[PDB]
Amino acid sequence: PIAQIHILEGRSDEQKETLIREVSEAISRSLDAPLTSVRVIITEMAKGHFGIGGELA
Amino acid sequence: PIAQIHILEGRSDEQKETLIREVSEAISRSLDAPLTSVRVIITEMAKGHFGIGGELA
Amino acid sequence: PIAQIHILEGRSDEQKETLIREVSEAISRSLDAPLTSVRVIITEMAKGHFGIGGELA
Amino acid sequence: PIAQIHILEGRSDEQKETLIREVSEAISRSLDAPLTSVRVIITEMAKGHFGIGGEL
Amino acid sequence: PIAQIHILEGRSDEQKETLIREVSEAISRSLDAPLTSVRVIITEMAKGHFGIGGELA
Amino acid sequence: PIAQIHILEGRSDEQKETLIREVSEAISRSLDAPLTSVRVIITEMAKGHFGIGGELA
Repeated sequence: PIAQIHILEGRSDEQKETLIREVSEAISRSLDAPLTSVRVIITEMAKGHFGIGGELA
Repeated sequence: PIAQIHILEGRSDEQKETLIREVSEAISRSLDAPLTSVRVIITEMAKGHFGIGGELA
Repeated sequence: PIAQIHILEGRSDEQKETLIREVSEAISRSLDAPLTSVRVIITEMAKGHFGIGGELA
Repeated sequence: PIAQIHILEGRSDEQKETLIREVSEAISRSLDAPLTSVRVIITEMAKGHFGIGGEL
Repeated sequence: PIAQIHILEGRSDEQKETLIREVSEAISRSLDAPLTSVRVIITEMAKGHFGIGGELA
Repeated sequence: PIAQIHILEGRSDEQKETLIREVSEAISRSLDAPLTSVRVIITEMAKGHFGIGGELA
């Protein structure tokens, strides 16, 4: 499984490290897939690049 | 936050609902983001559409 | 410019054709880019494949 | 509805703001979807990262 | 490396296998990356779902 | 055809230009599509943003 997660910029390296591990374990557990087969890509969004309802967040 | 997860075809409806819930909670805990703000997209891959090392998986 | 739009299943062909035209024109005018350079990809999501707050939408 | 738009780098903040607003109404109107449910992600591409016909 | 390729539906299975092998090798040679680390995802587009210049493909 | 390739950060501009060219030709050759129709997007991943098996790669 391959996961791409879009998140707002501003979290620490440590926090993103935690995100990758926790999500990867979640995918492995949910799907009964080998942990080693799970890849996660974190994509950061700048504040001026993410809109909800046509307006900036 | 928005997660798009590519997975191989063959999973049950039950596994995919669990995947969405478990990845969403993992995201929520890891980033201290409200659960209600987490969105997850499941994308299924057919066996002839996923390659590893230039060969079909 | 390349736009990928994830939408829920259930929309008509005209609605999607209109979606493609209006989004392409909106991109073209906002960015002063030639309409002919604008590409739009519609990706339909099955009901069990889209999550909000850890639950199906 | 969620739109991810890949655009070339170099545009200013006001133009990207306009892009977000204009695309969001277009999606909303076309699909008879609530404006507030429409999400737009702008992804900027550096000039050395986007190829057409094998060349930048 | 992870490659996602959007193409219009209508190609043969053989044709998509060739695409996956050829793209994987091109990535491998260009990056001096082991072929085995290269993953390719093919995403097919339905005829009514791809727009160029505001018009259907 | 549109290919998005996620690669780890750190390559020079000329190597990525080579990657774009070689992948584009492979796609053109495999699908018998006019090269002018092939679009390729390079997306660099920071080291702290790419996980394999829940750990940074």
